Order: sequence, then structure tokens, then C-alpha cells
Amino acid sequence: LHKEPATLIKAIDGDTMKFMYKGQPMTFRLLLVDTPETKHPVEKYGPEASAFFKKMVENAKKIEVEFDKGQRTDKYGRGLAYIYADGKMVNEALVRQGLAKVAYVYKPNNTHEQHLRKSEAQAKKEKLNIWS
Ligand SMILES: Cc1cn([C@H]2C[C@H](OP(=O)(O)O)[C@@H](COP(=O)(O)O)O2)c(=O)[nH]c1=O
Ligand SMILES: [Ca+2]
Repeated sequence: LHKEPATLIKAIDGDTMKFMYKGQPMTFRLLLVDTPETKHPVEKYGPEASAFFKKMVENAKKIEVEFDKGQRTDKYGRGLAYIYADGKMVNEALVRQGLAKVAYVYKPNNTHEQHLRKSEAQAKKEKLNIWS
């Protein structure tokens, strides 16, 4: 896997964002996680997850996207990646706070699954947010 740059245009919710990627605006969706819903007809921790994601990506010097080994987009045309803000994976950061659950684990895009599950298990043991 490799990391590629991208530019933040807008944070949408806990797990979806608009990026300028190779000079074209594109929606991206975090791999392997689900933040609580705030759009579709509001789940507990949805606004909290959304705020955490927004703050982490808005404050970054450098944003990178890392595709996994399979599909790079989902059926809605969203890019599927691990997103890094100054080298810190946002997917893991949300899970580690109990603001997302490991979810949507679709092979072959499961490279960081165990890493994320370990963070989830720590958030759960610490009784954080969704696990509280
Ligand atoms: C994270 C992810 C979501 N999806 C799809 C599954 C869900 O489709 P359906 O909407 O048809 O259920 C939706 C979950 O995204 P959201 O959590 O943004 O709604 O996006 C993928 O196909 N691949 C992925 O890797
Ligand atoms: Ca979601």
C-alpha cells in the first residue's frame, strides 16, 4: 500500500469528506469503520464523531489517502481509503475514541482490519463513548 496526497475541501460527517484528489473534487469514505449516522432519515455519538473527524482533518498540515488492495471506490462513487492527518490514521483515531465501530469489512480491502479491531477492543475496555 502507499500514501498519496489529497487536499481537504470539506468534512461531511464522521466518516465521509470531500477532497481534491489529483485535481478533481471527489467524495471519500473511510475504510473499515462506521461513525453514527447524522444525515439519513441522528444516532448517539454521530455529532461527536462528526466533530472529531472535522477537527482532525481541518487542523492537519498534510492529508494523505491510502487505498487498500481492492476496489478504490464504492457503488456511490466515493473513494475508499485510509486517511492520514499528519501521519495519524483518522480511521484508527475515531475507533480508538469509541466514536466509530469496525464495520463494512469487505475483502480484499481489509489490510488494517486487525489494527483497527485492536483499537476498538481498547476503546471498549476503556468504556469510551459508544462503549460507555
Ligand atoms: C465503508 C464502505 C461502505 N460501503 C457502502 C456500504 C453501505 O451501502 P448501503 O448504503 O447500500 O447500505 C454504505 C455505508 O456507508 P455510510 O455508512 O456512509 O452510509 O456504503 C461500501 O460499499 N464499501 C465500503 O468500504
Ligand atoms: Ca456512517
